Amino acid sequence: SAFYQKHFLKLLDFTPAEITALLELAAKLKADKKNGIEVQKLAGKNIALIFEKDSTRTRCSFEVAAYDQGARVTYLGPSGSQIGHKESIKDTARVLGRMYDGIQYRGHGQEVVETLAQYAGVPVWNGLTNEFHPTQLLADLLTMKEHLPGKAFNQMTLVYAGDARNNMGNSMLEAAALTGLDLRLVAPSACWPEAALVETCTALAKQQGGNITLTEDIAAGVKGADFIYTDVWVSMGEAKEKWAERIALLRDYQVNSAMLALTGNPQVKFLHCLPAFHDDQTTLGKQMAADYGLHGGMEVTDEVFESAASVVFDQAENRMHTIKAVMVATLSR
Amino acid sequence: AFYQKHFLKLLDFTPAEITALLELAAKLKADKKNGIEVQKLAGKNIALIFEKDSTRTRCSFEVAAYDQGARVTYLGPSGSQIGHKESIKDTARVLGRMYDGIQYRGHGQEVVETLAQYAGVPVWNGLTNEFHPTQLLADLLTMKEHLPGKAFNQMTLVYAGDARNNMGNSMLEAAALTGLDLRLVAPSACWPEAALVETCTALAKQQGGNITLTEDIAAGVKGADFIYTDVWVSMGEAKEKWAERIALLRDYQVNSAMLALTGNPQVKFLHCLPAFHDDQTTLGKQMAADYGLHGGMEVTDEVFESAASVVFDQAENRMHTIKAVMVATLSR
Amino acid sequence: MSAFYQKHFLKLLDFTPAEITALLELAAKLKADKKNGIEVQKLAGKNIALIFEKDSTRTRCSFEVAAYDQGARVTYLGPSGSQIGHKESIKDTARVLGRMYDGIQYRGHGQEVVETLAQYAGVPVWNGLTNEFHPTQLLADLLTMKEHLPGKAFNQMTLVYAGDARNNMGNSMLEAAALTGLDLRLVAPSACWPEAALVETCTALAKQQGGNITLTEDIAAGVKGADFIYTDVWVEKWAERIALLRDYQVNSAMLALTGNPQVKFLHCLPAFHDDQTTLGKQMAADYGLHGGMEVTDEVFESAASVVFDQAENRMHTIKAVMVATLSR
Ligand SMILES: [Br-]
Repeated sequence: SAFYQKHFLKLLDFTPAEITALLELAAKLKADKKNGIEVQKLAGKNIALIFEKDSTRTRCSFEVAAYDQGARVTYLGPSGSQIGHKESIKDTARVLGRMYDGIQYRGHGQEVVETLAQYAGVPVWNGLTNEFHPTQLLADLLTMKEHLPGKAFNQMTLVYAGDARNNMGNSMLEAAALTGLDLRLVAPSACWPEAALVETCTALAKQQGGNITLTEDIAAGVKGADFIYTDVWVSMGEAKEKWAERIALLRDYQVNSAMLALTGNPQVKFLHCLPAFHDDQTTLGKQMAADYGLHGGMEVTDEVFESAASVVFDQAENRMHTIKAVMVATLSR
Repeated sequence: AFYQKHFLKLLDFTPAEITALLELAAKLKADKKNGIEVQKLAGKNIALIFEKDSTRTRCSFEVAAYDQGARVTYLGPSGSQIGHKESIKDTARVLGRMYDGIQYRGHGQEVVETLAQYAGVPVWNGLTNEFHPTQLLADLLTMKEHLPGKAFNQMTLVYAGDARNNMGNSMLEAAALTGLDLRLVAPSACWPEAALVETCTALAKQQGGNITLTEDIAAGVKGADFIYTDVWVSMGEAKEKWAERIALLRDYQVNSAMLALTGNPQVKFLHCLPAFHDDQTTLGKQMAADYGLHGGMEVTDEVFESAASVVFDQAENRMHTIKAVMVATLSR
Repeated sequence: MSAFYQKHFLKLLDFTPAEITALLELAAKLKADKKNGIEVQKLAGKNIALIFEKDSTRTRCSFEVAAYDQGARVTYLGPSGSQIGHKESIKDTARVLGRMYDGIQYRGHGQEVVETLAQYAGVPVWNGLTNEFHPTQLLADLLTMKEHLPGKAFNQMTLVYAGDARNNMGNSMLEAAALTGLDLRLVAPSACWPEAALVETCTALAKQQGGNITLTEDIAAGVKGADFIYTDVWVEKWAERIALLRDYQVNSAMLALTGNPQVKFLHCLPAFHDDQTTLGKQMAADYGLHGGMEVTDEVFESAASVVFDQAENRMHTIKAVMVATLSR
């Protein structure tokens, strides 16, 4: 169980038994705080948080985890020039490494984070890159374990519905490759991940006791699901015209009550990394209902999001406990 | 009995509770001045939501937190305001799972009301369009310190300028709870909503006070123990809107002649800040050249710098009263 | 040492040589204490405001980490909206912050700003960089020079700054020689020399301490016998400054001309040495600056380069300033 002074760049750098140990430490740390017996292992330690792109949830998780454990943080938010434009990453890592005990990087390509790791001389943790999002996956795996206790991940069935090509989709293939989940990607074929990545993650997951299924057939795809998972269909970085065709393509794949009933599982739980477009009284939600008929929600309805099946807020809380585990395990012995 | 309650506006409390809160601010001010502050918020994490910037409010919350042993996460203005893309409810519930208390500053009172309904932890209004309670906490403690022998219902407070805003609304609230003799000295298009005026005037009268709205400066300021003002213009509004507000309000500039009109040599000057009193700042120079505003705008440099002016006691007191709010609501 | 309590740190010339030496010995103490896990926090209960009117990741991290190690808390007030003095007066800013904070760092625009904050704050104000002076960097550099050239007093050392010196870095070089007796050479084009009255003031003070200050376009004469070589980034308009300054690049040839194979290289950072960066590929492609700009990557990564010790020592010296001016 030695993560000490290791990096945390992507969940694939670890074995199933290590991810399990990291999750058990997070559950202990979580329980420790709930019971007011939290032992700080990071008193004296200073952490730098590089954010080349904004994410509040990920910042607050790193900040609160550090504070609970007694560390102090410097938040280095977006400043324009990405590292490697004007100044080499080599140079950034060696200056921060002299000064900080640990470095979170959230931003662009995995090549960036991997270079920062090689030169910092201190643990580097990936809060998100274009390619991998291991803190979010950790948090999802901990939530899944808490609500379906006593079952290995290869005793579980996960549905991810909607657009499986985006960065959260690839994380699902990563999750099943390492844990052996029974994974079902319920999406229109235009939004399927690259077939090569699919062939290769299925083999890894098959060898781990699970499978990966890609299908446009919702009623078949979701049978037996323990958890349904979705994310937003569109991006504020594209125009109105792009939204129209994404919504027409994907609206049939909305997680709604009828989808959940198609599972045949009365204890199915619902997951969403957030932010979620479920409330049609927001400014954007009122436009989407008026323009596209999306009353009651988009990728997930308000009824499901607010139902007892929804654990999205346990899931968000767990960002913090899992990130705390990463930092305690890589910075203290 | 502020434990786990919110701080959204002054009239969510009784006079005796506000009095209890002011005496706590005084104790925590004295404890820090004497070097014997007791950290009550150690282990607490606080989130500061700033949809609009205000360094005075940010620093007051940061230093009070830090003095009490807490840690803070400052969420500055960032893209789309809460409730545009993501539900207020969702922001509330995610923050509440991670933080022990939340400060909000930005837009409508309904935003901070929703945050408080769904966060599960105390939520403190650091300023909305409609109310600004922590500022008025500081002003009341400042007033008590500078007239320590008088009760609030023995004091006369003039607020001059434009009162159709969160400051005018909060003056009314404060008068309702303390019995102040409150004069809003302003043009008639600049008075707060009649309904709120009516409600607070009846309450002020029961606490031994009054609320008078008038365009008549000389009668308005007669007897003032304190004169209070704020800037006439918000940055980012059109040039025509600056020129119409200046034309309408410049007669209500707090200047030496207005202080003299009180007949009170002891009269003191308050201003929530920032203030436009210095015609040598870059903006001061543009307003002096364009509108003739030499000597300052809503208040003159002479008044601002004079012994009458207690604006920086008032700024410090932002921190101490905000500390009492957090201490009172986060610990028992 | 309590002679420092409640003082400002606006520029080196506000101090005596003995006082500068006191701040360095404290910096070395605090650095050795950290290395050994025996740092004693002097700043518990203290809150510090960092006014950054211009971005500087190195200066900010140094101040934050120094604060945190000593048990203080910080409020980073970075760039947002209008600068101090545009809408609100410097004085007003100083008097509000001074009521809530135990000290104020300022970084950004002119020296009159930091000086007005210090006049009115009522608490210690530290200059983290103005257009005219950059004293915390020079402290870090002085400590770095003493560490890598141990058995020598400052007035027995020869330091060269190469590049553009008509700015806060040349000005502060002048200050450091005036306070320590360095044998200081500024090796730069004639259009890149600092103001003459500062040169004159500092040249005498330096002579009273056993050193000299020399300004020359002549590189071989300028860098002869140097113990250290220092430079900084030179920067259309870009093109005016490159052609003017590229012959003053610090490369293997320039260090050879010192005749001192123990010469060390200093750079305040950030540095343009890597020609594989987005900017570095554009500068090689468009101006023929292969292998770097004001310092070649060969010098930058050589055993002669001590830039990352210099950078760490930003923190230790900023720590010493804040400990000496805040704790009685
Ligand atoms: Br902190």
